[PDB]
Amino acid sequence: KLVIWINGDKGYNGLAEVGKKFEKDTGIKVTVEHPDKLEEKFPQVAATGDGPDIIFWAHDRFGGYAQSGLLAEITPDKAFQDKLYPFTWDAVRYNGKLIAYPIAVEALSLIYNKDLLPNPPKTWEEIPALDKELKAKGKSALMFNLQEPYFTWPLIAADGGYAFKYENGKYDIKDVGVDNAGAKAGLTFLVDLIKNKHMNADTDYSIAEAAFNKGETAMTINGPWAWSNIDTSKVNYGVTVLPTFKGQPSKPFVGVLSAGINAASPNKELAKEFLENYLLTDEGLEAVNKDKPLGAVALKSYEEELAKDPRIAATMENAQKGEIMPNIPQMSAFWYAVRTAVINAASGRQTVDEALKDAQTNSSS
Ligand SMILES: OC[C@H]1O[C@H](O[C@H]2[C@H](O)[C@@H](O)[C@@H](O[C@H]3[C@H](O)[C@@H](O)[C@@H](O)O[C@@H]3CO)O[C@@H]2CO)[C@H](O)[C@@H](O)[C@@H]1O
Repeated sequence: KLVIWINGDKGYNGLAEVGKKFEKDTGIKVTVEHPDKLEEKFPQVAATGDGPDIIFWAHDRFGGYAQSGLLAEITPDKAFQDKLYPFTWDAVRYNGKLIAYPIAVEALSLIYNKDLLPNPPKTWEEIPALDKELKAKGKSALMFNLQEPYFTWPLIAADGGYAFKYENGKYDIKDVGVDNAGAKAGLTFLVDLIKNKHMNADTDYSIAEAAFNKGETAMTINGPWAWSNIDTSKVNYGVTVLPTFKGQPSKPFVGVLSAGINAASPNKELAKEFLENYLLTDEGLEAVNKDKPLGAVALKSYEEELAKDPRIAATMENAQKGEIMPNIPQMSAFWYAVRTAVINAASGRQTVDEALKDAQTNSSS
């Protein structure tokens, strides 16, 4: 009776273990699913009053579901809210109402093979040279998901790109920073790495992951969820600050994996009890984190154990160098516009200037 959607890159088996712990106490079975594009499927099935009871995604998507009336306002009392970091409640704050439970805070870091690269580059600019050392050996410096703007954004933003100008605890949807000087420098650098054969326009999550995990590439760009598979692989890896660009620190967009309750769910009390009293506990999170690391968890008591982990220290350091995603409805437009921008600039279909121009138009209008 309890159906959960969570993306395929997350700890869905650990989450089902927490769902067994629930069935044990309530008699209610939990069905964890990981459909493709589920963030895209949700507004379509919830808009007809359909979908899962609970949906897990980064908080960025949630402003849009909320103002469309697809998410239940959640009702944690103040004692429960005191359990979690204040900024993680900020992330799910839409129009002044809490619209999801925050689970974990995610930032991309640089992941490097210590065997091939004992001292990883401090800069983007030294990557070309390193690539030339590695190639001679049949290996490459760096492979990461080029298809999703999330992975390329840290670089576009370094020298001054931004999504929506942040004013007073607010956001201006007419002021988009996707087509400024810093955005152009950033995307030009990425396009120049592809042009000079240091990376390939067609590299995706799976391709990049298999290459790093097999030891074919010295580095990758990835988040906490990815470290379990690296642990299984026998690559000896470090988790560090992203390269700087033009002497500036890469600025990843920071996501707070969050759990929304479908407004059409006839099981809202069950969903509440599951999220508060099973998932968001030291035991629940550890069942999930054990499956695929979550990053810096929202739950203070569990985060203090995780915080000592140097991979977590470097995750939080990249997070502090980047920006919390907006949750406003306009984010999916912003993301679709930067997706096409980067794809088209990588492939040659548009120059950097004309790609970022059209993204600016599509992000803001
Ligand atoms: O590019 C098209 C794509 O854009 C939007 O997706 C963005 C996500 O909503 C945003 O959270 C972020 O997603 C990353 C996850 O948060 C992270 O946990 C991990 O799973 O990697 C994701 C990157 O794949 O970034 C993407 C931007 O790439 C929009 O919501 C999507 O529906 C749309 O298909």
